[PDB]
Amino acid sequence: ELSFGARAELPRIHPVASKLLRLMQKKETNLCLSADVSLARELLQLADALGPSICMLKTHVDILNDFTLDVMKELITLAKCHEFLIFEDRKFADIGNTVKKQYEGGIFKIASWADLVNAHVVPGSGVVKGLQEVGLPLHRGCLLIAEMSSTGSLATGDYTRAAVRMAEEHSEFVVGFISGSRVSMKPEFLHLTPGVQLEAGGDNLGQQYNSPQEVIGKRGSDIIIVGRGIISAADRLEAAEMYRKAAWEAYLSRLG
Amino acid sequence: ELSFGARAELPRIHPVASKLLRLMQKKETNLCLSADVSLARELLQLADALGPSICMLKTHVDILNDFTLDVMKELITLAKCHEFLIFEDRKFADIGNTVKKQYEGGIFKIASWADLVNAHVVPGSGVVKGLQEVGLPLHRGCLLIAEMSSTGSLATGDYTRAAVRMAEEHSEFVVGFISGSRVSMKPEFLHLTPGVQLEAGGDNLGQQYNSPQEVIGKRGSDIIIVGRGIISAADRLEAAEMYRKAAWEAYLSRLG
Ligand SMILES: O=C(O)c1cc(=O)[nH]c(=O)n1[C@@H]1O[C@H](COP(=O)(O)O)[C@@H](O)[C@H]1O
Ligand SMILES: O=C(O)c1cc(=O)[nH]c(=O)n1[C@@H]1O[C@H](COP(=O)(O)O)[C@@H](O)[C@H]1O
Repeated sequence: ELSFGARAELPRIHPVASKLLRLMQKKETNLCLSADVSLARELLQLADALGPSICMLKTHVDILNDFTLDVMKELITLAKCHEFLIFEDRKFADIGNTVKKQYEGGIFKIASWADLVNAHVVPGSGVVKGLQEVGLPLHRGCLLIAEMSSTGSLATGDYTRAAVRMAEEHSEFVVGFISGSRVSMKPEFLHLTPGVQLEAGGDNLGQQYNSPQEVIGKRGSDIIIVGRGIISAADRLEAAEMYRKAAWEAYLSRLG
Repeated sequence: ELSFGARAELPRIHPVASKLLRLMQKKETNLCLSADVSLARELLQLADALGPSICMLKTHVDILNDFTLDVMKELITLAKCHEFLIFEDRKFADIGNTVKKQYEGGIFKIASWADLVNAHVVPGSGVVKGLQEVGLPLHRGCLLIAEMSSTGSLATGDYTRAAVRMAEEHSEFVVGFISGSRVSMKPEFLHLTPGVQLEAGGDNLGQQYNSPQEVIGKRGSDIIIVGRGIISAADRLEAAEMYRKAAWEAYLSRLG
């Protein structure tokens, strides 16, 4: 098993994965903030204050009541200043011809500002081929959704294996997974795990939580994605630091 | 087998399904236009000219370069005038807590103008529960994606059966399917089938085509969804009429 810093140098590493792994090692963070807010001002204030604590800020641009491309410009300024990637959690899941347009165009122009996006594998590999036609020229990366945190998820068994094959066959663009665990044995791929809180529980709409120690330490994932565990806390900076320290020590203890 | 007009009166019919089935029978159309354009002016000119020929206009609001809520007000005026449903093909596919916000809020406010949306079933039934908490109060309907037209689709076998169960267990909100065929034996549910052209072929990104006669007549679906077969034609009105007559006759001939 290699450190994040050594994985950043692997022969087959994608440039976006390398950039991420280098700043994870530099900053001692494997925390992705899920910035699940409706106000641009709150998004930017969280990005600025928590930027030093995170390797990545995950957006849902389509829930931002006051989205503009200028808001995204300000988010990029903060991402460059504090050194984190921007991940738009759009979950592309249509035919290749459609997702190419959804990624490049419309009002969001996601590819213009998102380092990373993700896709469901259920439509077959055309979803990746469509995205990669926009994303490769724009030097972007993609994550494939191999496992899901929600109750009744059908992303199990052969489905998860199909996601890993699709990633490993599109390594020029696919840099890793949304998963609950290590699903690829190839260290070039990132594993990002949502459904994370320090305490046991869930929500009223099928979300299930596991701890940073469980998903990084026992299940072998790389990065925790945390929304409400941070966003609903009074002091979001201290909450981010709690999650960062938990995920980082779980990673170190797996390394030995 | 019942006519569209008789299905509109079934005891367990959803009001949105009933409205659709009545206008299908009245207008002799089971064609859904896939309005896959980037200009509001082209969207509205297609909606006005093709409105009489269609039961439904399917949008991808996120590929419109000049989206505003006032464009959607103008589309509703045309939908009311010509009598067709608006279906936003958003393919919700996240945890319930997230999709509720993606459906109601952000820039698009999809639930405010879309009669129908659709969802992938891969996250489990929380995706439907989250949507239905916005959609039920707003008297909307939802389609579940049981089968997909694209090469390598994983929406087969047990996955398709899971989509049908999830629909039949959420009948207060789910009114049917995106599918390639009849997948439910319950006549209250609508089957809408994309991947339709008169000629054999596909696209360069995994789209596969079947004819209206195949999907309505042999495979037992209700509605054809047609994009490029109409949109790329010179005379989009005549193309819509050719698809409408094909789908309608295939429906009549299965009815006997
Ligand atoms: O792609 C994701 O990040 C995602 C996948 C998944 O399996 N589960 C999951 O919860 N998510 C997202 O991660 C975040 C979870 O947030 P919290 O439950 O508030 O921590 C939400 O924004 C979800 O949309
Ligand atoms: O949900 C859909 O309508 C959809 C599902 C599917 O399995 N296949 C599919 O092609 N679609 C959509 O239907 C349209 C097909 O357009 P054409 O290939 O141009 O006729 C596109 O807008 C797709 O996003």
